[PDB]
Amino acid sequence: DKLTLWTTPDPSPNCKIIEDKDSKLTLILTKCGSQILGSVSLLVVKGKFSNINNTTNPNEADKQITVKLLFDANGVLKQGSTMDSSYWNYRSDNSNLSQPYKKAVGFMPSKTAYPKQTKPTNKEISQAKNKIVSNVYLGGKIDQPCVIIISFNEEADSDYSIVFYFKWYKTYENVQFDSSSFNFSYIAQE
Amino acid sequence: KLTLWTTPDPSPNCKIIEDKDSKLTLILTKCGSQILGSVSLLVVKGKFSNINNTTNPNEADKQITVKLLFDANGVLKQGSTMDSSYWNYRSDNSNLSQPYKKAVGFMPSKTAYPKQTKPTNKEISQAKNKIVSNVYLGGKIDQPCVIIISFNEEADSDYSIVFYFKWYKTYENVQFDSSSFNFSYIAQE
Amino acid sequence: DKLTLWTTPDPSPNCKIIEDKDSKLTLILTKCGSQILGSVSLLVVKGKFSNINNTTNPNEADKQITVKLLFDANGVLKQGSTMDSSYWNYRSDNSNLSQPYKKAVGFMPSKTAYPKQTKPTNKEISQAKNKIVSNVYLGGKIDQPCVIIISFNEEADSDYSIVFYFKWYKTYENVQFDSSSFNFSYIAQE
Repeated sequence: DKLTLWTTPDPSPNCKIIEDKDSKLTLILTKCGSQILGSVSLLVVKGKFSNINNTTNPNEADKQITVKLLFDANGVLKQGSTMDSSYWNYRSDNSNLSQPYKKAVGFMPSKTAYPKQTKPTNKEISQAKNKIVSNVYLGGKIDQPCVIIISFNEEADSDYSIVFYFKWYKTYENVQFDSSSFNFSYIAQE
Repeated sequence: KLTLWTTPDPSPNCKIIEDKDSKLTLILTKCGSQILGSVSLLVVKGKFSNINNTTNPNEADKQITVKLLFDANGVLKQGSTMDSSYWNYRSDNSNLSQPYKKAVGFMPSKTAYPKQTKPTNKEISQAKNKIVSNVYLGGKIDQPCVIIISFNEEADSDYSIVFYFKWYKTYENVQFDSSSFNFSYIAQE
Repeated sequence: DKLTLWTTPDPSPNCKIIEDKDSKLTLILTKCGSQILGSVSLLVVKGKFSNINNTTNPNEADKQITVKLLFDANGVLKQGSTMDSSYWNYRSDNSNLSQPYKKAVGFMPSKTAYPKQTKPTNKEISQAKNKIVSNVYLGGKIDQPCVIIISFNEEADSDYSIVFYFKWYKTYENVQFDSSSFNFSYIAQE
């Protein structure tokens, strides 16, 4: 079938913000022909970001988290991605031999919608179209906003990329990084 | 693919304060492992049909909760805010007057959105079963209202979808009429 | 195949805000049965909005953009739409400009979800449900917000319409109108 590429709904820790498996990234990608429908949430279970305190840790580095998914020409997740390979595969509809996927180019962000940028800016080429910008809410609390920026194909060192950038502006005291669910879509490569 | 909905223009089908005082337009479409949803709420009778927070300034006068409660078969339970008058599958090639096993495919996943026990465990998310954003009353940018959609957090039901609307501004003669809000969630199967 | 109607993912200039072909609208509409899944972004490549300066150009008309898509009873784009029809077509295995489509009623916003309003507004009839109201971010920068209002079927002289209204409040100084990607959905006519 191959219409869902995901972490499953409840992965074990599968993401390295600071240390291996310090966080759980839940990511579902569903193919609806020419668009991928996504939903992402991030829970930090260990380390400074599992109990944010920006009085104790007041630097810019203490107020953001970047999760990078890097893919090769076959749409396979590359080593060096923030998310590890423990939970990343097609949803199975039958229980016959389980193998890592070899091809998911149909799940990749379009290279023509979201080309790689060169650093001489030109007014003819968008700098925004490959970004989705909004807020998520830590603990699902309205008074704990966190900006999310999802960027497509902006990593120079991979064929495709999906990057989730989380940055908060408020000084949080003893707040676990735990983002409310964020729904999004993008144009598929094929 | 398959759609469970109120239709696009239900008659009043919701009880905020009194029977059929409001119209909830709710469309759920199954797309693989996800449900794609859109919701809007119009209050046609009662205090919330003409919000006036000078006359009604209490906290209870500045929020609306719409609860959809479902049983183990994905059937809408009577105590839901929305009544069963407009809640059925979109007419296909074939017709059918009841939902049951097919309804569980529209329910929010219990694995994605598990119930929480006593004092919460820091290894289990509190946030992932919530979508938090803004809608705009009358579709007017200067009339924001927070929306929080919560999945499966109602203790006495197998599944739930709850739409919480809460505003901070003091609205004067503003009908509760929310701009359309799009969302998605992980399906039970 | 007839599940995606789009601008192509990388359109040449296709929009007249002020002058012919001053802007590139990227718009993808994908049919998922009863709902259309959309994503929109707008880059202005010529004219004042290609380098917004609201100190130089301080008036209300200098702080908003309207893109109108007007459709006939067949779902075909009408003359007087902001966008050109040449590259507005179904996605197929043919990636080149081709014969215009004849019918796309299945992509049109529902007349029952989004009826035209009669002059006496009525508390029984929603004024909001045919609108999606949010923010997009110029250049993908959280400090450059822009309101977006998408309105369905509100243009009096057309069978269907999708209108994208962009309006900003900040005094931008030398900021290209370049909107971050905005994801939305609406109820299909059939």
